[PDB]
Amino acid sequence: IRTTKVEQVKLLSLTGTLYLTATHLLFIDSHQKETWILHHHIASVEKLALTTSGCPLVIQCKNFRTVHFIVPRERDCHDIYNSLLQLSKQAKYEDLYAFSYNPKQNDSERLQGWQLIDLAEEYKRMGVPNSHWQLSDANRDYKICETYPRELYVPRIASKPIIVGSSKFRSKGRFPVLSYYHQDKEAAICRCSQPLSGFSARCLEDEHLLQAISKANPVNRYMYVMDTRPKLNAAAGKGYENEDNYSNIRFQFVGIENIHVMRSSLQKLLEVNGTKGLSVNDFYSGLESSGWLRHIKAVMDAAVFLAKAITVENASVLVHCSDGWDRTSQVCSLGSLLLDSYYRTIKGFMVLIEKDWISFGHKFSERCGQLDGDPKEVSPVFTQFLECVWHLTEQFPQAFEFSEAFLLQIHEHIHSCQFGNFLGNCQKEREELKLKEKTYSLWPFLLEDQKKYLNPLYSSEFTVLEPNTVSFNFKFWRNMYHQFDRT
Amino acid sequence: IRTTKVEQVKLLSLTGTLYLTATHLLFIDSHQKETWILHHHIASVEKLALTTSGCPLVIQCKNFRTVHFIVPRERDCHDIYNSLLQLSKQAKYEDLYAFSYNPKQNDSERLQGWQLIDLAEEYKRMGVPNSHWQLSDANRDYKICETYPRELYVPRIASKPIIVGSSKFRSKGRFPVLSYYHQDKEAAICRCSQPLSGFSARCLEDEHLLQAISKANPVNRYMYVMDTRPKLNAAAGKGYENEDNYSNIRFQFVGIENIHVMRSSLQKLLEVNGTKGLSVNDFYSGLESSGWLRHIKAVMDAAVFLAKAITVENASVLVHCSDGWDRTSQVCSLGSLLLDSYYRTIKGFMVLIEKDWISFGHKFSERCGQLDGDPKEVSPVFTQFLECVWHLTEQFPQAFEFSEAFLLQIHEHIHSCQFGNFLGNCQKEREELKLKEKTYSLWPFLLEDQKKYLNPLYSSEFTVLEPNTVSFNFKFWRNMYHQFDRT
Repeated sequence: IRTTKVEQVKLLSLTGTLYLTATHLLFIDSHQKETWILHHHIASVEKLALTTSGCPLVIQCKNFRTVHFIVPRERDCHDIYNSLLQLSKQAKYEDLYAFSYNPKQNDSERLQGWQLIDLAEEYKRMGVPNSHWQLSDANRDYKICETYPRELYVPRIASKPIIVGSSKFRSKGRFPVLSYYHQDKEAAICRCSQPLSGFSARCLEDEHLLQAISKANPVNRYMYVMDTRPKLNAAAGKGYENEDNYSNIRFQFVGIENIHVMRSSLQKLLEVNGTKGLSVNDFYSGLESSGWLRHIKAVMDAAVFLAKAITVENASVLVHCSDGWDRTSQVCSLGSLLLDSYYRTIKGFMVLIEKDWISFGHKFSERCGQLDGDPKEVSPVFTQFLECVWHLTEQFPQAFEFSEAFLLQIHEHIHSCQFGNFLGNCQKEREELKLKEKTYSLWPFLLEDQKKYLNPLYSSEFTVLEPNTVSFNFKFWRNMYHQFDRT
Repeated sequence: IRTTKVEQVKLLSLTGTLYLTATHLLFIDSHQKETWILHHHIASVEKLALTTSGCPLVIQCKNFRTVHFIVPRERDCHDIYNSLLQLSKQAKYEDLYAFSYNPKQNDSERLQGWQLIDLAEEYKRMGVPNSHWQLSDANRDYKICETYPRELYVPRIASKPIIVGSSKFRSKGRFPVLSYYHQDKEAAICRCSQPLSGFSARCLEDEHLLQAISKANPVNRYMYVMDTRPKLNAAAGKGYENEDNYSNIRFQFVGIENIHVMRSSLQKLLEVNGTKGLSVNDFYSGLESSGWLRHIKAVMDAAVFLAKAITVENASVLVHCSDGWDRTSQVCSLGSLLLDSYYRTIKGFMVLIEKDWISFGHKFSERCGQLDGDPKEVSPVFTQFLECVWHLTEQFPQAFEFSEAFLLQIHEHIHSCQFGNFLGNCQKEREELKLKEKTYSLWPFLLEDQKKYLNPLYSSEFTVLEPNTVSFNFKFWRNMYHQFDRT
């Protein structure tokens, strides 16, 4: 579309033609002076009442430049206005399914859907708080950490100033906090981010906090720390606690590559799976050339280690790696699933995700692409977790209440955004987006169709699962790969 | 637009209606199952040849999910394909004016336009390298720093391993480097980013590098460091060199607020300027309530300080603040302009911007909004600089070769992207975007219309300018504010 005799108003206002494409709105002056306005630069666009000299169209740009045009005919202006609105629309959460999806729930039924999972009852299920552990108001208003829940559990020995200090020495402020307590063995699973152990940076409160966790364990005074090496493969620190300054720690390599290597691996997987005109030999060659199986295999190994450190040689473990939200979330969860029967329940698996990913800020919006954020901040970290829980159902066909159907359906709604549960990257924004009042919860939806997901071969009711890994047993999940491309 | 009897292909493929809006492409199943595809989620969209059973339309999403549709009529499919292409277009540099603008230059004339400004001749103009300073291949392949030029100048005393170490202790790797040398006084202006002085983190190579700069000064062994306080107003460090570990340093507060306070200030300025139906009293009340004048006043003060430390008490200065690209760029430039006559030349002012902002990675694409990046990463930091150079022309109407016209025209093409000079955030991407082969240079364009920009009241040819500041002398730039809104 093209409009002639248009005026770009200026009190210091020449006439020209105004062109409109899908890329930009271009104004060519009577002389030749071209003014370009890329649609993705428009902040706002108004259209004031028609005057004796034309229809005014004001455009506000993202660099604070306001442009004023006079389009001769209202008809022409009206088409430019309506198409500038369509072409200047930016990525929003309110555009997602969850905000429009309404299954005739008279609001009261919706509020009860969010109150279904109460983590204050999950921690109380594990006997927390007790004399060893307590709750801290440290995040009551998201003060100490942003990507952490409002309610946090720390040792009853460790006090308020110890917490404030540690958070300042840990990446993103994700300080050592209780991820799971074992009532019977009195051992703990703690989660955090890497410490900023730059050159010879020392933080007393952090040293004292790790000391508090070991001292909270009345059976083993030796603690474990899970991370990546050689030379850390995940600026102000090599992210390792200095063993000379933390004289009560043991280190173990997880060997699990970063989110960029995960996304890359999956590309070659879906690139092999998605393609046809292949051979059985060539398909699996390319399938293993992706090293995707090697990735999930090394994920499980970290869970197998963490469970063995709690079960065999009773000792509290600290999982952090780097940012403590991707691989730390994977291990903390998979580990806790191997040692607790309740998390193998349908409702127990919902409370597990709700705690370890939803409340403890997993970046779903960033890793799953809920908006138009960074392509590099996108990886299948919760897909890898579910594939690990699948291998466990294939390993132990009686230990889990649910089957392959429950996992695939959880994997469906994360990629569908029908429910406001995995919307955002942390619990602070989830509350800011008013999801508990604007959307609907997935968990009570699956708590209706239980029958289909239910494993009939399941043993009604308390031991620790021992999954094996020898490269051979680990094999491809065809029903997973099918969800990305249905061919 | 709405298409009936559409098939969403699945080998595990039901029929339904396919709706298309400006926000999303929605598929409603025969049952009720809705599948949402937000246009800003589409990566690719192909349309293979028409079959006896319909026109196949494959959509690849940003979460690696591939969707396959069969639209009954090719006509209907063709309209959906063409509109999905228009609605899935993402922000690109190639969309900007500079890539399309072609003023009939037979390419040879374009290559000579980039070779116009040679910084290897600017540093050689200042007698660098000499026995005190030298060039380092440390960034020959952008190894040591990303937001820094390929060519860097460091003391001839300081060696290659000293540089590698310092870069690891400085934020973004922006280590102490020569920003300007004073041949006659033998004093230096050095630029860097804040050090990561976390808790008690010490870096020997950094301590030795600052020592090398003072030792390179044969007149004063005392050095200066310019930054922000109280408690730093700009995680792993309070960004201050520890004076007990750098026992040859003096600190001075710049008092210049961060980019968020700059952008906010300008909003209230343009909000007052842009509005009408006011009063003379109310306009300036709101104009000063923005505190924009207080901002440019405190910017100049830092330049006035830096020039006084070089001129009065001969001593090398280190400007860094935090990231050393916004306020550090402002001060390093404004300061060097006050003490050197050559930068007050029309060509000399071009080489000044080329060095201090273009080569030393100022974030033009981020602060000016060249794409659709973060709204919070947008501030008028180079606009504030030009407003300071204006107050200097108003202060000294004979000291500068150019006038108000040259500044406003430089301010025009930064917001016009007609020339590939301020495209990007650093010199590494400028080379990656192949700007020297795909676009055209601004500097030789202004080196044609010199006549209009030229100050006729200018003194043909070597002292240091003394600008005064007492709140009163500083007053509003109406011709600046007019460029944002021409009312």
